[PDB]
Amino acid sequence: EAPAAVVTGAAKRIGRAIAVKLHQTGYRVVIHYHNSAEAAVSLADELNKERSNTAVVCQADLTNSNVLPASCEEIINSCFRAFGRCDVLVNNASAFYPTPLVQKTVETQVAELIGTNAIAPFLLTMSFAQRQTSSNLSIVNLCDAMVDQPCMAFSLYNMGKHALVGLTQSAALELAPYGIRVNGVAPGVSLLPVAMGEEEKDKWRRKVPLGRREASAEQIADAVIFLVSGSAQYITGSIIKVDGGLSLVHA
Amino acid sequence: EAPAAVVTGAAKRIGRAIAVKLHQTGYRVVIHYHNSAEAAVSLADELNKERSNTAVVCQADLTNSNVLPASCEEIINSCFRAFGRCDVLVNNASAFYPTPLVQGKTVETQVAELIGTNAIAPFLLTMSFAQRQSNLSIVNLCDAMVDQPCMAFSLYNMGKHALVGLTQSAALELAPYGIRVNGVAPGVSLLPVAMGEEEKDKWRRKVPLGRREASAEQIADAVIFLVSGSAQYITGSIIKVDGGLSLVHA
Amino acid sequence: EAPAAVVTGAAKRIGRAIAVKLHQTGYRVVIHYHNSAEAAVSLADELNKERSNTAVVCQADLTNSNVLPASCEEIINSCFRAFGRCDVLVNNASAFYPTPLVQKTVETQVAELIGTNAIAPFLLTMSFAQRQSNLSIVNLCDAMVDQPCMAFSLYNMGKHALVGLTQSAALELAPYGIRVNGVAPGVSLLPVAMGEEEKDKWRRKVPLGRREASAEQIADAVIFLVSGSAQYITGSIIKVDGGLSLVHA
Amino acid sequence: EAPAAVVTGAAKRIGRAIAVKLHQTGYRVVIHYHNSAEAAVSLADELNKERSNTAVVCQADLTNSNVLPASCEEIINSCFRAFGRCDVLVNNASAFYPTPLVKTVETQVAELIGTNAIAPFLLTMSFAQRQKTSSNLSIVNLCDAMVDQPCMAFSLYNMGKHALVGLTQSAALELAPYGIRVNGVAPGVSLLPVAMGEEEKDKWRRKVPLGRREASAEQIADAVIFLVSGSAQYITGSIIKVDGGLSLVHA
Ligand SMILES: NC(=O)C1=CN([C@@H]2O[C@H](COP(=O)(O)OP(=O)(O)OC[C@H]3O[C@@H](n4cnc5c(N)ncnc54)[C@H](OP(=O)(O)O)[C@@H]3O)[C@@H](O)[C@H]2O)C=CC1
Ligand SMILES: NC(=O)C1=CN([C@@H]2O[C@H](COP(=O)(O)OP(=O)(O)OC[C@H]3O[C@@H](n4cnc5c(N)ncnc54)[C@H](OP(=O)(O)O)[C@@H]3O)[C@@H](O)[C@H]2O)C=CC1
Ligand SMILES: NC(=O)C1=CN([C@@H]2O[C@H](COP(=O)(O)OP(=O)(O)OC[C@H]3O[C@@H](n4cnc5c(N)ncnc54)[C@H](OP(=O)(O)O)[C@@H]3O)[C@@H](O)[C@H]2O)C=CC1
Ligand SMILES: NC(=O)C1=CN([C@@H]2O[C@H](COP(=O)(O)OP(=O)(O)OC[C@H]3O[C@@H](n4cnc5c(N)ncnc54)[C@H](OP(=O)(O)O)[C@@H]3O)[C@@H](O)[C@H]2O)C=CC1
Ligand SMILES: Nc1cc(N)nc(N)n1
Ligand SMILES: Nc1cc(N)nc(N)n1
Ligand SMILES: Nc1cc(N)nc(N)n1
Ligand SMILES: Nc1cc(N)nc(N)n1
Repeated sequence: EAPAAVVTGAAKRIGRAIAVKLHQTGYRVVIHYHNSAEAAVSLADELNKERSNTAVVCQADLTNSNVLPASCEEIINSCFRAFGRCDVLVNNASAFYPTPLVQKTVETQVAELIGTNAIAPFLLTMSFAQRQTSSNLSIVNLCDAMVDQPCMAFSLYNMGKHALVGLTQSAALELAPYGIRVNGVAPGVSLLPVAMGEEEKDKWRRKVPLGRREASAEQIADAVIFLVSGSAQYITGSIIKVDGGLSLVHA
Repeated sequence: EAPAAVVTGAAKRIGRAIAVKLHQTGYRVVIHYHNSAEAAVSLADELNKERSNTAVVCQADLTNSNVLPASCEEIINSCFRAFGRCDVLVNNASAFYPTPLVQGKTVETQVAELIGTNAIAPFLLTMSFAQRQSNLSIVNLCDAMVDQPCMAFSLYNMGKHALVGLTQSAALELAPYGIRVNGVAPGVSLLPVAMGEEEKDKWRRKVPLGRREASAEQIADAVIFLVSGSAQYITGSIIKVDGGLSLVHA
Repeated sequence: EAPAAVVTGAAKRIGRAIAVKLHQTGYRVVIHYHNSAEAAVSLADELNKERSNTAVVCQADLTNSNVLPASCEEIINSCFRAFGRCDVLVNNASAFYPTPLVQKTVETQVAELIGTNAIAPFLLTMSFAQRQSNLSIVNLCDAMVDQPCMAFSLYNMGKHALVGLTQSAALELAPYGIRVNGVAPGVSLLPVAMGEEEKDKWRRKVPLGRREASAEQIADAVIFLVSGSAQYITGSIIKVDGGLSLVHA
Repeated sequence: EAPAAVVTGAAKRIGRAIAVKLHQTGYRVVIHYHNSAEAAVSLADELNKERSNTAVVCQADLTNSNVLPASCEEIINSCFRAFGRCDVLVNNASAFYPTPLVKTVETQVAELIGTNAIAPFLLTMSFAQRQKTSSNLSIVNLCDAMVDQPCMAFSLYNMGKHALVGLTQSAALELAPYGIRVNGVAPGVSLLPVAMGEEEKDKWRRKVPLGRREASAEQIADAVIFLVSGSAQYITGSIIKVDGGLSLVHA
């Protein structure tokens, strides 16, 4: 049978491009969403028109809470229910906003920023592993090429992305005996935030050495496709920067 | 007037050595503790006998919860109540235990303890310290092995990576206030009290520089340097104090 | 119409596997070699049998010396002479042996370990850029660069210098459309001279599979980085190490 | 009996400040110099006025060449002949100028890779060969906090400074059994060229989060003094950034 993948935050932007490219590669896909039901279903409709019964949607809030472990177990379960297997987990869903150190409650911001970017990937990783040859099992975490030169006033976001690097490495070591590889893709500037102004976006584009433009979502997805492929069978614990050289540029 | 410091998890082991060395350098200290009340009170008594009214204790659970922000605000308030200022914060308190990915505490309690103590509480204490504000600095106790982690310690490792992120992000953001933010990263220092001697010696034998763990004082010496005037231009730096351990391959 | 690639130290082992996989991908290839003339000519014969006029050999010593720039210029020139273009450079050739700090001359060790692993890549990069679509350079790095083998100081210095070159050249050549990336093996093909017991010792250290990477696994990462699927990637070093660099002492 | 230190490139700027602070700490010093003989002698005379017979000069070109190993052996020998011991080596001397990818290039290699990396390596060999519980032996290499966000067109300089990181780590591992520690100090923006226009200096100063100014040579020297002290006796293989946060600043 075809392998199956879960992509979190898959209704739009980078997660959608990842789901599309996995599907084009021959995967059946679980399209996870929180608020974007109409977009999730629109994508599933598009993929199922290409190949019947090869895409399902799955709703969950990935904010940390007392119920997050059960939510994460249910996302993994949805893949096994639809497809009978779950070969690939892509932890793409992410909250992103500033949290100044000097003046939503701060503890809500913790639950969102550290929940979506680190704790939910951790719980999904546990559930994915618990449910596990010619198999090619792997997890890809969407990281951030600027983790070591962070945006001003983004402490909690940066802490969450750092925690995700730690998860990538710890899980790669711990799951290697099961043949599960765990890797990351770290975009620099890709699709800019919808809310961001045009002038601010051009400011970011101009800093990129390679072509003075942001990565398309498809360019990010290309690195994910490589890491889940048979061409990456010895690669685990690696984080591939896809940033056009941005992280190499000094202040 | 003498400067004052908050040290978290200061009743025993490395946090006590830090509080003692700060005290010996001339600081007044807040000795934070969670469960180790007798040890905390014993240390404050020793320091106060050395120079009166130079040490207080402050109790707090640093597990993450909706009241953790108020707890962290209260630890910093305790320093200002006792001493009228707060010059230095050392984020030392830490939970440390395995959380295997494949199979008493629920996973959400493990998250609240391992990520709370190692990362969120340092973050909220950093916010409270900065909000209340000369040689001001914060020192975070990091881990030199963050990129070659112990098997089955994923949540602990996530929390220490988050602490690196806080160290860098806060150094950038608080530099305009003249608050420096740095880290000290031990390799093997005081082994866990529950560990048997044979298992302790396994760890000792790994260390290139002398095949022994760091003393608590050796860790404290790096903290003392980073809060001193000899580190006035240093911010966002994490000093490994690991005897070469992190350079040793498999 | 076919693009062309230079691979250094391409007669045997990982460089051979990279030359073969590039050729299978559609590249014309310059097979650089130093001493392995028979193996180099054998490979070119094999590739030319598959598609005529798609492989040549090029001999050069990559030890540092005052004529190394000319030698590196000549390797790049050989690609233009044979194929009229040079799209890809793979810096694979490398000397590897211990240089203990406490007791060939040391100056020869420096010329060989720093020359092959760092200075020749730099001069090849210069000549590649000066002579100039999907242009790219791939440097073979070492995943163990921050947990070095005991008594391999000069080797480790050369591989750290190569990381520096990868990043510096990525920045400097980005405006010309040339991407510069690295692939960092952990343990791949073990040295021919190493005993079976030591080989097994290294294999047992690797989390993912308890075995070394095949040369083909390393080549597969090189293929990705030169491909259209990596056209926004520059300055990146991909570890291909089965988790080895994550394992504590 | 007083310990002794070799400082390379000690006639001016950072190396001068290191030599002065070591002398103030109680060390006898070898002031290595290449071209600045007048300044090296002037420093030796100042230090000897403070305490007789505590400073000597040693001239050597640290460009790589057939004779560089002999030169580096001589520098260490000079400390033993003057003072009967050599406790500390500070590899401070450094060439710094652009080498665009698009003086012969082999001269540039000899100067940039020889000063910044090969001479430190040969000095390290000579230091260790001479030592083959009051003792506190250590080497401090002057590294660069911006090594992973390099200046445009400085490839050979950056390669040399990355090689020096490798030396620091490799030598820490290998010399640990002899009780020799090996560490680094990595400045960001420190003493700028006096001839550099103040407009350009200000461009660099405004980049630095902590104080919007460059480090003094004394601030760099303070980190060296810590690393060679009794307070750093478990520290080996560590590189301390002294950069005011500059390396954390994104493009
Ligand atoms: N875009 C860029 O430039 C960069 C991206 N990255 C990383 O790449 C990945 C994708 O980035 P991008 O496409 O911009 O991401 P977005 O900011 O567009 O967020 C992706 C999705 O995450 C989901 N999400 C947000 N909060 C929650 C929550 N509480 N519960 C569940 N799902 C949630 C949302 O799904 P829904 O819409 O269904 O509510 C959202 O559509 C992320 O991990 C990001 O950090 C890293 C660096 C730069
Ligand atoms: N020891 C070592 O070898 C290493 C240490 N480090 C780091 O150095 C620092 C000191 O290490 P060490 O002395 O071994 O630390 P310990 O494990 O001894 O813990 C220090 C203190 O943390 C406090 N703590 C634990 N959980 C909580 C909580 N929920 N709320 C509040 N306080 C809490 C405890 O206070 P109480 O006793 O009052 O309950 C404890 O005494 C830590 O950050 C550690 O991660 C890093 C690498 C190795
Ligand atoms: N094998 C492994 O486990 C690992 C490999 N790597 C890196 O991967 C790359 C390939 O590794 P591997 O295949 O083992 O390499 P080898 O050790 O097999 O060397 C590759 C080739 O380099 C050439 N070479 C050596 N010295 C010189 C010189 N003075 N002038 C010119 N060429 C020279 C030789 O060519 P000839 O035979 O023609 O004389 C040799 O065949 C290297 O850069 C290596 O550092 C990194 C980590 C681990
Ligand atoms: N200044 C800064 O902002 C920064 C400095 N650093 C590092 O800190 C250290 C000190 O910096 P700084 O004081 O500015 O250094 P300088 O550029 O002033 O150079 C120091 C000395 O190196 C010596 N030197 C140069 N070339 C040779 C050679 N061929 N042979 C022997 N000695 C030579 C020269 O000695 P002489 O005058 O006797 O000929 C020179 O005075 C260096 O390693 C530097 O890379 C790192 C980052 C930034
Ligand atoms: N770094 C980013 C950017 C962005 N636009 N969205 C997320 N979730 N993370
Ligand atoms: N890394 C460690 C070791 C230890 N013994 N305790 C804590 N909190 N952290
Ligand atoms: N050149 C080489 C050969 C080899 N066998 N291993 C390494 N790291 N490099
Ligand atoms: N990084 C630098 C700056 C500078 N002025 N001199 C040297 N040798 N290195």
